[PDB]
Amino acid sequence: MEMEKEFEQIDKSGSWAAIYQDIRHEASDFPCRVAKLPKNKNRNRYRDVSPFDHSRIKLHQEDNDYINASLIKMEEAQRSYILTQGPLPNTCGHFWEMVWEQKSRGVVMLNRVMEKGSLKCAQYWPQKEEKEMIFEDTNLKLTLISEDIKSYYTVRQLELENLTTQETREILHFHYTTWPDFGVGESPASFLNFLFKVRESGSLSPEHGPVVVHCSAGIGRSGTFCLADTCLLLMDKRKDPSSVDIKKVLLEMRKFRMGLIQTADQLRFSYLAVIEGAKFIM
Ligand SMILES: O=C(O)C(=O)Nc1sc2c(c1C(=O)O)CCNC2
Ligand SMILES: [Cl-]
Ligand SMILES: [Cl-]
Ligand SMILES: [Cl-]
Ligand SMILES: [Cl-]
Ligand SMILES: [Cl-]
Repeated sequence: MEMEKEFEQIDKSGSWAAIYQDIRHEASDFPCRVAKLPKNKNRNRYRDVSPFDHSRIKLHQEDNDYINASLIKMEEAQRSYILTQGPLPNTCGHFWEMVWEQKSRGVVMLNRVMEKGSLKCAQYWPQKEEKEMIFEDTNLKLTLISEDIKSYYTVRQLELENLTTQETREILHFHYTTWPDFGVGESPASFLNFLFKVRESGSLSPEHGPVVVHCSAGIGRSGTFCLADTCLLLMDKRKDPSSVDIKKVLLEMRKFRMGLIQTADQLRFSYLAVIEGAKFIM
């Protein structure tokens, strides 16, 4: 609406880089003391991407509670997300332990395991039904039950079993497999359709623990996904639906995890997605 004209003004004035750098400058700065402890060095994929102490997810088993993951609690929009890095070969057990302990129903993956020939995320789920994964450190078993592969994303039904209690849970794995190789997409259509499929699944509902969202570092594409989702919620909730200020929402989110949205293009793409998505919900 008005937001759509604000978008055009930024585009003609070429102000995207300027707006994005204002966000980085105004962003919250809270301590990440635990993330930076010597014993956690090999639980961080990127030394420059750490959870704040105040919002980090704590693992419940006995020896080291640390995982590189943040609870993002959007109060007005009434939605919570856990944003986390793509797990490492040694933190896959921690990752599924977090999913169990936080009672998550869905996992949203926004990257491929390898991109431009670099390892961005461990193969943390089973690719074959008959080859289940056992995480001996956290005593969990994970089985591929079935998968629905579409052109722009794949949804997998996973069975997560607490080998301690033999309780099992169905986890939905929403894998957006087609984020553009460089930059962002020309159109937000495919990303928006993926978002709506996650919503339709029930994985985001408050009856469940927060959805777990990750990319490689858990801040760039992950930030895009949560920012768009939250802004679209706010546009549907408010009686003044164009009072939604995307920059303000992003700064609110950045109180809970650093660095959400990593490029001016991703900020532009987020605006595009919220604009076109708000029209879809109409
Ligand atoms: O996957 C994403 O969208 C994301 O946040 N990626 C990020 S953020 C980020 C890095 C990466 C990476 O993948 O190399 C490396 C250096 N520090 C910041
Ligand atoms: Cl230490
Ligand atoms: Cl992959
Ligand atoms: Cl929803
Ligand atoms: Cl706002
Ligand atoms: Cl940043």
